[PDB]
Amino acid sequence: HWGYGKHNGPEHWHKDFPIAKGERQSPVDIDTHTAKYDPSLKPLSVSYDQATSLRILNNGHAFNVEFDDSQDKAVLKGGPLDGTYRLIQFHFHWGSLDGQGSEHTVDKKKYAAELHLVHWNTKYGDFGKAVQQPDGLAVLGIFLKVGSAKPGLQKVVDVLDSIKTKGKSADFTNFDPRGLLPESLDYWTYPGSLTTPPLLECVTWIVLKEPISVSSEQVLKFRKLNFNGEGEPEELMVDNWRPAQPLKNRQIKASF
Ligand SMILES: NS(=O)(=O)c1ccc(S(=O)(=O)NCc2cccs2)s1
Ligand SMILES: [Hg+2]
Ligand SMILES: [Zn+2]
Repeated sequence: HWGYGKHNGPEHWHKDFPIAKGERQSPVDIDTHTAKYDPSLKPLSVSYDQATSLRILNNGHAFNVEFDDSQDKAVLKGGPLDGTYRLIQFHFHWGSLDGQGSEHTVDKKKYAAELHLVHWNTKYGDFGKAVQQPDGLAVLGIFLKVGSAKPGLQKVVDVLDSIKTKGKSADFTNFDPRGLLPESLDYWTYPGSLTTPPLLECVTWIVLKEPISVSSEQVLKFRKLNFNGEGEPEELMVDNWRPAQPLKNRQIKASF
């Protein structure tokens, strides 16, 4: 079924998921000169103080680090949001070369990878009811550029050998997601969708202005991962990013 190759990659997704062609799809190009600075946007409140990670899993499209979301332990509030959104997981999208890999672009510039911290609106009781709502999800997106090592990222990089193929998981407790944040929390925000099937239009995107840098050896490890399951022919998990979609009647507000 879907994936990222020539035969099953994003330009075919519309045949099984018609909403691919919809009105509020992500990612988009952020044109900085056309973004509306909006001084009513409150500051973001990221409270990742009591976050509990549980495991890391290769799901055949990316690796995800899952968090215990049965209590308000790691939450996002403020900014463009109303209500509290709980952290349930984070994943990355990366490229086969350092000059591509982000999903969102800034003035058409692509970064090496993009981190998504996925949150769901607690108003709706669980993630499953939240993906049935226009304001059910908030994804915090962070660009990664190649440069110095991000020390807080190393823990994730060392375990990737344990989960090389589709379906494997490892326990991954006590990981603190605060080590992945930039100094500045300035952002752009617009309404969009998930960037992989089912491509539901449930998401308030918050894309941070400031990138974090990781070294080439760190993003290099991402590329050694596999799309295939164990014992199937190896396909390297590289280029698992969707192309920018038409913004069509949406405006990107900027907090700066
Ligand atoms: N790239 S992204 O951040 O926009 C995401 C892609 C998929 C995401 S999900 O795993 O949280 N939901 C996928 C679903 C699972 C069950 C019902 S929909 S978040
Ligand atoms: Hg929705
Ligand atoms: Zn994503």
